[PDB]
Amino acid sequence: TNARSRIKDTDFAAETAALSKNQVLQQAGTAILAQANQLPQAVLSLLR
Amino acid sequence: TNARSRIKDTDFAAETAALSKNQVLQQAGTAILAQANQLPQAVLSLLR
Repeated sequence: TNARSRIKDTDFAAETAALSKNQVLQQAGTAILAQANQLPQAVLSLLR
Repeated sequence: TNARSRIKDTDFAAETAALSKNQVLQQAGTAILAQANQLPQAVLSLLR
């Protein structure tokens, strides 16, 4: 049984950190996109 | 896709300048013509 856990039993005290990292990335790349999609808007609004 | 834009995606931030130049030429050569077509008028109005 102890083996069965060493196989399966996630050391989620580490995977929590991994988890935050993923949540974090979702957030960050999103905000980057909210910024990114403003670029072409500016380009044309000005050249016009 | 990025290639597809490097092929197609006009760097219209330059073509705007080209655009103005063309509009500009339309205007200028036109005014030149408004002047040019006054020449023969003057020629005869005076020699008569």
